[PDB]
Order: sequence, then C-alpha cells, then structure tokens
Amino acid sequence: AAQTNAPWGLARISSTSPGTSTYYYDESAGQGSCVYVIDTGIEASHPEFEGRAQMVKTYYYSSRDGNGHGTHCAGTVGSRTYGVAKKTQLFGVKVLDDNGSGQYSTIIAGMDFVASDKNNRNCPKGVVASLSLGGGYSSSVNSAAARLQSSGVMVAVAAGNNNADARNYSPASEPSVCTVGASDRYDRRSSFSNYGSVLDIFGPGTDILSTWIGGSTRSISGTSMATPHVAGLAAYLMTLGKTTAASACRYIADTANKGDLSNIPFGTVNLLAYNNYQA
Ligand SMILES: NC[C@H]1CC[C@H](C(=O)O)CC1
Repeated sequence: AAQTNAPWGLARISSTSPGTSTYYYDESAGQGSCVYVIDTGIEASHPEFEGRAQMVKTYYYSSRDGNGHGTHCAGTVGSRTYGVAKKTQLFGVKVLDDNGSGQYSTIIAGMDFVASDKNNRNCPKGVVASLSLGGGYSSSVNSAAARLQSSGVMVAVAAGNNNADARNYSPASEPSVCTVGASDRYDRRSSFSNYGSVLDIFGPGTDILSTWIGGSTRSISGTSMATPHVAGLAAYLMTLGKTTAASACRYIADTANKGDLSNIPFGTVNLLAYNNYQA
C-alpha cells in the first residue's frame, strides 16, 4: 500500500533515503495487534481513529485528554492519516494529568495495569506499549518497565529531551525495553535528543504532524514523537509475523537503516527505524 503526501516521518520509516513523501506499508497495517499509549489520554472520538481507539484506565477525575500530548502520540501509532499501524487497536491509559505531569507511583501503576489488562483484550497478533514520558533515574520505574516487557508486551520508551546521556533517565535507562532517540527530516540527530549506549534505535522526532484534541492536528517535536513511530512499527511487524513482543526491539535494530544519521555521539547506535517493505 502507498499513502501519498504522508508526514515526513512515515515516509522516512519506509525509505532507505531521506527526502521522500510517500509512506509504503503492507495493507495488513497492524490489524489484530494492540498498542497501549500510556500518557495524558487519547481523544478517542477524533475522526482519525475511526473507532479503533478507547480509553481503558485513568488515575484522575476524568479519562479525557485535556492536554493533547497523548492524542498526538496515539495518532502517530495508529491514526488513519498520521499513523504507522493504521488498523491497530489503541488503548489509552491516562497516567499524566492535563498539565502533562504525574507521579512515578502513578506511572508505575499504569505499567502494571497494562501487563494485566492485556489479558482482558483481544490482541492475537501481539501487544505493544508506547511510553512517551520519563524523568530522573528511578530503579522502581525501570523495574516496572522491565516487568511490563517481561509480561509479553513490546515496550517502547522515549530517550528524553535533554541532549544528555539517557543512562540518567527512567524508564529510558532500563536495558530490557526499547529506548528511542529522535531524528529530523535531514537525518540529523534531533538537537534535544538524549543519546548514549542505552539507546536502541532512532525514529522521526522533529516536526511531527499528528492528531490533537478538539478534532485538530498539529506538529510538535520530541523523543516523545519518535517513540510512537517505533511502537507502531513494532505492531505492524508483529501483525506480519516477522517478530514477537520479546524480540521486536532487536529485530527493528537488526533491520534498521545503519550509519545514515549525523551528529550521533561516539558510543551511540546509528540506527534508524525502517519497515523494509517491498511492494
Ligand atoms: N497476551 C494477552 C493479550 C494478547 C493476545 C491474547 C490473545 O489474543 O489470545 C489475549 C490478550
């Protein structure tokens, strides 16, 4: 399948070269998989989600996304126009309030929730979790991310936006999950992207167009935007049967475009997520 005039990041995911604008992908499009977006919520009524999004948990007085960030991330995973995996099921877990803030205790509870709740959901092709959040190092936060991964969920986490080594951030620094840095449309490391040996992969993160609250769209930047590209890619590849939740981060790294990014510090992987689709 081909989506013309796609956002640059989707085109980049499906290309061996920068500078193209069509997204190419197998039409299965993640059908039968499910992706949990653990964030500020998802505006499930947005036309871009086509009924495939649903809030399943909140830790606040409402399940509504009053911020926009969670809706944007969910759109990059799975919206019809802005999403990698256009037929996946999206499940919202609101661990961040409408100012984008949340306690680590709440974030941990949300991760434990997904590890159990997946067993109440029909996801025959596999389960992914996208965590576009983090803060300073916490052993408890890393352990919760490691538990979620071990339960059979492909966990993708943002490296962080401090232009610093991600070893000092959580859940970015947990070795067993998939830690995602950000690149721009000229194949440069994004100016804010964290780096370091803990990173597993880069995805598009600068100037990413996706869904927003109020039935709208906008472009924003962050490792928070690169993470759902990788999460959606994992759901897409799992639906194709190419990999599993336990192996998808390694598979994405094995099949990535290698050596194409600039301003990668010595010691950080030079790997850009790629779907390897040939029509
Ligand atoms: N691993 C639990 C979750 C993944 C798929 C499973 C199934 O589809 O049989 C039930 C929900």
